Amino acid sequence: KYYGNGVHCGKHSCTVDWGTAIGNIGNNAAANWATGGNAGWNK
Repeated sequence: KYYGNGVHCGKHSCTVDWGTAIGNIGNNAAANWATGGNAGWNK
């Protein structure tokens, strides 16, 4: 979904010029997978 200006959204990726940054940060929380420390990331 292209919204205008620089925004070309997929799922975490609403582009601007930096939607790869917020997308990567989002998936790094999702690779705690315990979720940014949501489950305490117990190891």
